[PDB]
Amino acid sequence: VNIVDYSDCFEGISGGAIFCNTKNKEYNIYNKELIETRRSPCSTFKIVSTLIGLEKGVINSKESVMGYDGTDYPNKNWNKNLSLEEAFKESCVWYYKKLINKVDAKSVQNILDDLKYGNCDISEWEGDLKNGKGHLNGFWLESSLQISPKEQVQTMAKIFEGDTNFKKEHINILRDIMAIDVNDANINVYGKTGTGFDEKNKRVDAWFVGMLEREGDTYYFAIKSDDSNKEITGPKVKEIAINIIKKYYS
Ligand SMILES: *C(=O)N1C[C@H](NOS(=O)(=O)O)CC[C@H]1C(N)=O
Repeated sequence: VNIVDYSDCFEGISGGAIFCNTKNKEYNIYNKELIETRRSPCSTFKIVSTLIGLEKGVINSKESVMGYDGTDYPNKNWNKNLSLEEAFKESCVWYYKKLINKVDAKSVQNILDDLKYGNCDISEWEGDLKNGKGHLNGFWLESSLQISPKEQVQTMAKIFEGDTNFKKEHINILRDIMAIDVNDANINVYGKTGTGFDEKNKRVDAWFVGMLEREGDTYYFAIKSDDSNKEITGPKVKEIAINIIKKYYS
């Protein structure tokens, strides 16, 4: 466990980062207190909910559809019978809500327990209804489920090193749709952003979680902001993560 200083890449935004290489058990931590604090995963939960849907047969491949019903949404890409790959990349809430609501709560509880997914608290299945957004909510969106950045990395490592019971074919579908382009062919980066606002504490929950493969070694990472500036989003923290990767992990 090496404490590191990545502040220069955070451009004055408050947050922290953790990178773990499981071959040599090298844990690099910036802002240890934040890295151990549990927070709502927001859209980073799509990493796990995709695997749940695959395991239960609700979806089967990166082409799988969830039967769009014609409901009007402001994001033009949500207004179609989109595939799993497009729903993941466009963060289509209705698709992932419909997916999870086809799965019984016991099954979800047991999968989260097996993954040690933070507090594994799905008690508020419907999510944070007081925000007025009705069915666009759920337990993983600023609600009962909370996970620390360190626990995110531990979960990613267990999934993608083959240490869970999820099928290898399903893990590879996730890998496929998580891959991003960082304009550097010499590193493979995979990840997912998440964005929420913590109304109790008036701070953002802005995430980028994933992995990086660079010539033999693999690092699992979580970058997290808790800034009070509402302009700080998941996509903003992904930019910060990319800067760290290129500066320190290239
Ligand atoms: C997940 O965090 N969400 C879904 C959607 N996309 O998030 S992302 O841009 O961070 O990937 C919008 C934000 C958030 C939500 N409001 O549900």
